Amino acid sequence: ERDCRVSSFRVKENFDKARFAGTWYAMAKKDPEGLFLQDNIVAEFSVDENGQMSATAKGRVRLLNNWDVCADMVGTFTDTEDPAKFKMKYWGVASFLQKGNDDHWIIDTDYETFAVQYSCRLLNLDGTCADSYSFVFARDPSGFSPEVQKIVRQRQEELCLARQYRLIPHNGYCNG
Repeated sequence: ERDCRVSSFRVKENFDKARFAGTWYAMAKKDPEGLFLQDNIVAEFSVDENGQMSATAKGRVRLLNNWDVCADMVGTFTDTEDPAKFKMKYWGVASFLQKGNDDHWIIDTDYETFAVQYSCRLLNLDGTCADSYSFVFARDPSGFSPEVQKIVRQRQEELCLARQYRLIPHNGYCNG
């Protein structure tokens, strides 16, 4: 019944870039193929005078060679016809870190407690997502109330990603 085509997923109505600014702690994540960013992920979003949103993030990355490293990442966002859907250009301070461009959609947020983000990197021929990623963020590192958890589970189902997220630990690895 419920549809899994990317094009039918709802996004945050009248998304407010200025109210979304600030620190966000990743509480859970659904990984894409060839995952990057393992844990200890914290993002800081900013909006300039002209309305251009940007963000920085820190997180542990397991190098293919088994070294663990703390990645310092940067992303700039371009607005689209949908205030909640952006195109994100990203790179790291260290040249060996992943660089690219991915869609960045704000599925839902209350601005003060939680946010649900989603990106589909590759579309299947049917319109469904063949490779996606999603982060659940919180304003407080302690988490969300049960009432918010209820809303998050629902959005997760709506993205056809129910049961596919893992909890993200924070142990100060990248200084936290």
